[PDB]
Amino acid sequence: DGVGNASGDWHCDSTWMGDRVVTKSTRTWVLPSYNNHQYREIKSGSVDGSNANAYFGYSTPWGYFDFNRFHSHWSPRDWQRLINNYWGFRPRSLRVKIFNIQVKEVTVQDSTTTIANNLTSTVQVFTDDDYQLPYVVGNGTEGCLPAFPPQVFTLPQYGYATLNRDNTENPTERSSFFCLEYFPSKMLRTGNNFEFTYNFEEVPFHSSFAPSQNLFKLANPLVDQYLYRFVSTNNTGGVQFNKNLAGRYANTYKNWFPGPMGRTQGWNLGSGVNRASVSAFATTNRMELEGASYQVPPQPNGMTNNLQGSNTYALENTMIFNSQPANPGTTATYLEGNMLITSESETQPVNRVAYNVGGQMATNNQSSTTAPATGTYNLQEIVPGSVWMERDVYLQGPIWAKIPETGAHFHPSPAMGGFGLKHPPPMMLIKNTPVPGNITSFSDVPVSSFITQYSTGQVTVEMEWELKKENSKRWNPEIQYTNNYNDPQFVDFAPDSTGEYRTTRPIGTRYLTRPL
Amino acid sequence: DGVGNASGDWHCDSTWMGDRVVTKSTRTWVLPSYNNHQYREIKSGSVDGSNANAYFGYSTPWGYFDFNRFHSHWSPRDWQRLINNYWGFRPRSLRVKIFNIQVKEVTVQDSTTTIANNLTSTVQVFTDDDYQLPYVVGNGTEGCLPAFPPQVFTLPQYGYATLNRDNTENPTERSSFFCLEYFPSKMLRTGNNFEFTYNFEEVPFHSSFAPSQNLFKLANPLVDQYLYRFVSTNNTGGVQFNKNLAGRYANTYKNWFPGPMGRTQGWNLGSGVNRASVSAFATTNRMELEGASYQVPPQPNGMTNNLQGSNTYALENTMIFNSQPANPGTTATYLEGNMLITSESETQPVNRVAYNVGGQMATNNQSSTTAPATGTYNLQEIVPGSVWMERDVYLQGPIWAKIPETGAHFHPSPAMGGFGLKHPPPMMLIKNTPVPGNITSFSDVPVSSFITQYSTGQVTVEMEWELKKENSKRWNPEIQYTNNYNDPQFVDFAPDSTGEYRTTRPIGTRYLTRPL
Amino acid sequence: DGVGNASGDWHCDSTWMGDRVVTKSTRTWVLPSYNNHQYREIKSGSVDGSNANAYFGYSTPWGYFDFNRFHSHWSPRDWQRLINNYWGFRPRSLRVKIFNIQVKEVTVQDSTTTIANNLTSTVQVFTDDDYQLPYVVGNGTEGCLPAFPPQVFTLPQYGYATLNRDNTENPTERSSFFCLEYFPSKMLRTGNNFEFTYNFEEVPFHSSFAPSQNLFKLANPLVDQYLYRFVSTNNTGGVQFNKNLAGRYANTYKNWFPGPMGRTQGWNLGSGVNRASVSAFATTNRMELEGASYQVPPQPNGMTNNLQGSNTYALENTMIFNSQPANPGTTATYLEGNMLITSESETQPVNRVAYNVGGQMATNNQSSTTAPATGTYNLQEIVPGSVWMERDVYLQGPIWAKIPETGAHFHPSPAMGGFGLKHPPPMMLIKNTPVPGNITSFSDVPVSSFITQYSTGQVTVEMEWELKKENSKRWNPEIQYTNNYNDPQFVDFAPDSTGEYRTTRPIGTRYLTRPL
Repeated sequence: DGVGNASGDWHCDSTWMGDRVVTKSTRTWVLPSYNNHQYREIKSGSVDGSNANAYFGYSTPWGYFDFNRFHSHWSPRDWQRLINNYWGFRPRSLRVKIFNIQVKEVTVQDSTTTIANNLTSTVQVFTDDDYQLPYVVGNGTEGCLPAFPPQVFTLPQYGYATLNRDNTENPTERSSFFCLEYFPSKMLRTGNNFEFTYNFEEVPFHSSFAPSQNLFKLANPLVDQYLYRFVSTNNTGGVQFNKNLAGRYANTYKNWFPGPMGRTQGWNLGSGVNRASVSAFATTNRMELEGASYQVPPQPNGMTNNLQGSNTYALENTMIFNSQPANPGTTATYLEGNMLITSESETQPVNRVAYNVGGQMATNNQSSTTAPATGTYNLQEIVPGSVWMERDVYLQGPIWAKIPETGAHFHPSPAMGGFGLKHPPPMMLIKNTPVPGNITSFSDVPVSSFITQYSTGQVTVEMEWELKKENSKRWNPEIQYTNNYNDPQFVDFAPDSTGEYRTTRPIGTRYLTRPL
Repeated sequence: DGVGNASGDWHCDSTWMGDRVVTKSTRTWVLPSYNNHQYREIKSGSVDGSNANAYFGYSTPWGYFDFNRFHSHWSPRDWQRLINNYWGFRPRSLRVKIFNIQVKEVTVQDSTTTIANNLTSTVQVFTDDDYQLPYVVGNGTEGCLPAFPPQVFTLPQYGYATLNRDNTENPTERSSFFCLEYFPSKMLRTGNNFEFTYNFEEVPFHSSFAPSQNLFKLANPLVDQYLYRFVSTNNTGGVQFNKNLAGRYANTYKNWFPGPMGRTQGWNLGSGVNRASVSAFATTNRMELEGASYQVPPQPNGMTNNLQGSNTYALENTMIFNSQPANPGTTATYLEGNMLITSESETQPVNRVAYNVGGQMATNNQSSTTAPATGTYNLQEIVPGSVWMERDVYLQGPIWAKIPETGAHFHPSPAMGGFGLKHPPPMMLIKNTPVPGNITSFSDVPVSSFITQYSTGQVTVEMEWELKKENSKRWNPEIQYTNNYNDPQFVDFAPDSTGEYRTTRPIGTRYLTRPL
Repeated sequence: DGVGNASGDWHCDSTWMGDRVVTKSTRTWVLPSYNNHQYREIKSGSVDGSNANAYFGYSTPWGYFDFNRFHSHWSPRDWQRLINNYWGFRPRSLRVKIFNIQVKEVTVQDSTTTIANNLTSTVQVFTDDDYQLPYVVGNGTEGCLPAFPPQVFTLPQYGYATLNRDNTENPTERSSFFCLEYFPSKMLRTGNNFEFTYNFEEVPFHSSFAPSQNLFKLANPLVDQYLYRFVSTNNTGGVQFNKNLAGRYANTYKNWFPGPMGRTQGWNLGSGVNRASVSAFATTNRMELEGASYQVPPQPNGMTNNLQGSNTYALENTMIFNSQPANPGTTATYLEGNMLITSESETQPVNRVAYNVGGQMATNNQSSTTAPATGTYNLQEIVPGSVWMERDVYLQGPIWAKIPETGAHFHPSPAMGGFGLKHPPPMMLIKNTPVPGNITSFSDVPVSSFITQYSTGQVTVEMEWELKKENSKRWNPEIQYTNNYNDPQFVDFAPDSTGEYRTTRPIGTRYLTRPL
């Protein structure tokens, strides 16, 4: 519309209406003119002693809007209301608006650097609706809408890795270059705005409850089974049997089995002792791909990284967040007191402990001359009649991930937790349209000098979430997430004396309980 | 209709119409009177040092029409048009016609053997629509419609193995005998024809594209993750963490995992060195069934048998064709220069290398007195969040396979590649109706002398295929299958000076690329 | 409309719809105020030892939009899709939009030079619909829309040569001066835009296929002709004849002849030896006009500048591009490794080799006392029953050329390749409207001082192309353009580490084959 007329209003709120909740989040963003308006082939050979760090790709002059983290939409109090009252939830729709665009021109005349807004300049915006570009959004990276509403953020630069040759920095003939200008996009001057709507595909509810029963003890403890078990052989070798008694869950016949597991080194936190001076990398779990070895945190779903009351943690099977955002590219050493370390203990009644053996199988054929032998295993995958709980989601964790397009997959549930989608919210890309400097003579060579500038504006994201009601008959009170602190010096989830947002703990989702 | 009137015309063609393509193939066939009009119990004990070669079954006087190979329908040029332009395809319908039947009577009078056509003789034809007979068609056997249209072929004899006892040649009380005359069938004299139509069940498109991205490096290489990792313990044992940086794909948290794998010995081709004088059989991968050991080429889907640029091949995880048809029952030794050896390298960005370890797990519990230990594994099956590409299909490979009827299975994708069907094109059986010789006296004993004869005619198969369009935004050119030869002495996919059809290479399907 | 409202969006895309394809290209342009708002008579005498370099003309303060190069509309991948699947194509319509205009005023106050946009300034635009101005667009000059979308370009200055006297720098009484202000034009301020539509006249499809047969061997090689030939005279002089046999293509009677030819010196590239220290100019092909000698590359259509597999090139009958844009007016020496040298070998089955003799004629009257004599010719023009292929078009080559208006011409097919048009896309001219500086006193003398400024904006061009489908019955696979590189260090047709667009090869159009 015009220079002196706002193109949108500030919407931040949450509205609960029975079985649905609508969250609205608005934030102020800033967008730098990355790579000075050009694409740059980027790459890397081995780094830190691993050719898995090798890659070939491109960086683009584009930035993107990422809102794939629960805290970008949920305030702590709203998150508490959710996890303390519902058995599950799931996203249904999404609406995004970008408005109140302002383009500023920066000039360093004799070192006084003045910032003046350029009224006739534009930004370009488009969404990759058909997923024709590498989808970098569901990979746990930085640059999402901030958790605290007043915080202004910088949009991350869009870049991607394509195929690299023989674990080197070189491309292959199958490496692909994607040109973002080769998509239609809207051009906005200061009076214009941009809007976009989307609907999520049908996905299962996240399970925000914890088993109030152990998978191996579903049988009635007051009744014996009508099934018997082999317990030994007489002095001759004639097999003998005993009836499985009531309560003897060690022997009861079972219908269902725990989820798959892959042993993951257990470490001790707080008041726990560990092997000193160890360098983690060499003994970490790995998976080989294209002739290289990669660490695969947090490991496939199916296990619990820690037992309730225990201080042992299968750290590679854990989601570990920082209690605050850190500078980019830092190599500083962090200790437990600076980290938000999550625990999947709610799942222990059905998910196997990650730092223990999964079980044992028979390793030979017994005979009059050979005693039966057994052997433990450190990994077991999916078997029929298997059941397990997916990783929990957290206020500071990711919401969804794109299921890779290959034509085949099994149980597309994202390892980092959340919702696996075939058609996730599309990439929303934006960039500052280049404005050429004083060019006075012709040349068939592409212009190189550009007036330096950056853009800023607001962004609103509104999401509707469907809720699954709690229909429990438990008589005694349940566990609830509570604001429990002792002799506080500050309020958690609030700005400090300097205005920095403080969050001392990760908030999961499983407080309510349900029997199996 | 009549003796002097043709009962069908020659249809060989292909018609492309947007999202569909219709292929038509006609061929001349010849049918011998197998087993001289009788069923013969067939069997075998151990052979070549393996009781897995033992079997019990029957051979029948029937022949069958098999057209379960891509080249029976696709000409090389049409195959090239397909693989260079589409992201996938799948069969939709099938129509078969058998016509222009001619029955010839052979007589060896004093060794002059004259061939005269018997106008009053018939052939019988029927299709096993309800799958009540052993389905032998999707098992990589010979006798399919020839790839080159002018070639006349012999119909293979129908036979099957039922249950054999304790890996011997003896039957069991559960062994079943199937009598093909116990089905209704059409009888055709020289003026008659036979027609049949069929529709394929809904099946997924074959993926005829290659990942242009590595499964473990989907993250944006310009942005760090907001997740941290355990990297070591201080001189006391207090765990320490580091932020996962941009591009360090060796450490990035991952959402998805590669497909399942089972280590398969890697061998070298061409300019590669191998252990000399080895006898393959003993160290080949195996699976036990009913007290016996079987080789299971080409292994379950999920792996790549070779890396791009590498000359190493997990030969037991490879589809190996001959560059021409060989005589039946040959035991000649073949070298690489006579074989069409396929490579699944297009899948390397998501399928694990078959001749390498899959990865490593933790093998103990670390402690102040014990350093953490890890151990590699040679096989890992399906885990949640797993993704992979099925084996590719080839111009000379099979199209479909029947899913065994057992009431339980997982991801029915045929190991040899193609489409797994519950109700595949039915067996189309045909045989020469017996004509008794000069019988002059009665006997309650079944007649044994029969006028010797064989039949010949044409067969047409028409298939409609649905195509999935390529919707790519890749800027730079893609790889395409091309007729690239240097200083040729002959044209590949053409008859030679003697008329024999020459095919020097296997043509896969994955040339186009798509990001993940 | 207004200052803070965009007047157009970014459209870059391609849409294939059966027999048509629509390409859209948008680019950012910059326009200098050429000649400081005035016309300048320009001229030149002899230069480099040639009075053909003499000319008389004018330079104007106008710039023009040129999009007469295939790569301005086709991306490499789209070009590959075109040439690998169609037998021909042709342009049908064109739509152009100029928008998001920004006019900047430059001021050098004490050497700090500030750039500020002048909101009340205009640019003027008009198209020469009636072709009343010299048409400079179809002459292989620089300044066309860039091949790579993100590249910003400078608009070339409009100028033309009229008639010069006796190969000197002087005008003639017939020399004409054209004043561009003497045309109606639109004036646009920052909120305005300009649009224009055009339809191409009916033109033949470009032939994007290659003959799979030799023009002189169309006869059936298994059958003799019923025509005979004179082969000699007996010892007396009585003529003798022989029947033309099957396959003897050297003697067969022919119905059709190759295209016209004019011998062009052949040079060797790569591993080929050439006469050293030669200065090309003196022995180059020429044509005389108005008392002067001109080089006429790439020579009239009808010949092939090179044979398949041969390293010899009739360089003056070749289109030679640079693998990147070079500065204006450069006199640097370029070697083969920096050039994109094209080859017309696809046409060799019908176009005569340019560096060979065309053939030979009889040069005398034989007699009992004089043996028959023959003589080779170095040039032969059009004869009845002549057939040939026009020059191929290239991704980096021109699309069309204006047919000179003289009232007479033959086969208006542009030597540089492309489409010869009588009414081609009109010249689209634009310039910065002059803004006078501080003038304080009257004078009948035309104002000379002007506020210095330049303009910038976007330009979109959309073209619809009609396609001719490939209807081939060739059995074996065809040749296809493919992204085939060995051990690449960079991706061709992609920006390098510095962002510069790299194109290492010229892509022609003739990959598919058709018989004659």
